[PDB]
Amino acid sequence: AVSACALSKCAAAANVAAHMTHCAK
Ligand SMILES: [Zn+2]
Repeated sequence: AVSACALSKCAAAANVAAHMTHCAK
């Protein structure tokens, strides 16, 4: 979840899916 993203800010419009697509650690 972009809200709990481990790395810097993801997506350019709260696109969590775009984030989790590559963020899961
Ligand atoms: Zn992320």
